[PDB]
Amino acid sequence: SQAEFDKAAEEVKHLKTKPADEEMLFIYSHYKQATVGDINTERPGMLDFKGKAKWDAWNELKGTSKEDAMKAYIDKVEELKKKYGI
Repeated sequence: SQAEFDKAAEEVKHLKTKPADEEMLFIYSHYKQATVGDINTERPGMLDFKGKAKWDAWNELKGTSKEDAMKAYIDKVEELKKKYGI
């Protein structure tokens, strides 16, 4: 399934337009969950709200298996490809 994941990770780089914030966070959180696994970093501080939003989204997936993370990521990329086009 890693092959399909790596392909989706490449195609998502070609979306024709900027997706919604929640779609972006879904892609980010599942990408990290699928590559690193459970969140293992310190939450950003100060005024880095962009970083805080991403950290929190990944944190919410704690406990999700890499296999499930990859599947959800791939399905989301397919969803975005159709919605915004590649």
